[PDB]
Amino acid sequence: EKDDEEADAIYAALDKRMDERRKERREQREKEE
RNA sequence: ACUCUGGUUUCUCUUCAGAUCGCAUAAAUCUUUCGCACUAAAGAUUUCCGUGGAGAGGAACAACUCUGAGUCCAAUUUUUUGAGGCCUUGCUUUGGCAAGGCUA
Repeated sequence: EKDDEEADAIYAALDKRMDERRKERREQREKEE
């Protein structure tokens, strides 16, 4: 629903914001590995 | 001994950090090693708990402590005198200079 979609968008934003802590280095190591 | 900065606290955001970033210490994955892997070691990666530095924004009271900067000597030894006057020579830039001999 509208509220549900807004909620999951917010929660996905929260999760990617948290993963932003080491996003660059983690993604670089994963690409290299 | 006179004047001008810088404050401190709190909330949020951005970046860097192999520094005991943390006077503490988890978990997962992959590889290797031997056992035969909670009762086991090594290497690497990741995620978590949560930090310091710098920068930026917000808002609460202290504003010159501190960090800075701009702002009493006459008696030997130094700055309260042994100073000035005469004579010769080389050259006179004819003002006298240089050296020596003097008198005080």
